[PDB]
Amino acid sequence: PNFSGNWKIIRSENFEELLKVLGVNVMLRKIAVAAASKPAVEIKQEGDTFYIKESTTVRTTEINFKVGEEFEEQTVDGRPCKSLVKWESENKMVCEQKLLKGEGPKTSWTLELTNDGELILTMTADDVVCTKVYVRE
Ligand SMILES: *C/C=C(C)/C=C/C1=C(C)CCCC1(C)C
Repeated sequence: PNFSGNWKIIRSENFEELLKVLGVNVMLRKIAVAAASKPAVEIKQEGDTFYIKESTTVRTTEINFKVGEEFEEQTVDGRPCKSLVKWESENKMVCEQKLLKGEGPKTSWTLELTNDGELILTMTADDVVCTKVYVRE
């Protein structure tokens, strides 16, 4: 399993609802959902080390981490968390996040590489689940 690639989105489910429970206000939400129409996701994996960049017309976000080692990452709405990724299986990693300040929805994300070359991202905020599917460009 090598998650490396330039990935383009082919389906998305429930992203706007995710942002709502994350408390993003309606104005900022409409801006976000519209932009998320044509993102680019770039991943590079070397062993257990990862870099992930996701870009829309309004914003680019970049993160790097190593599976199994704590790191810091913001929630999708910009709140700081301590995160830790583990392999759930050979083709699926799961990130658990703990907010550093205040209280808020419990957040997580997972990334899975299917045998037919799709990348599936799931993002959770409390009970809301968002799913995005990408293929290589
Ligand atoms: C619309 C989807 C996102 C904003 C997801 C961003 C994202 C990735 C594409 C890779 C995993 C981390 C995370 C920042 C959630």
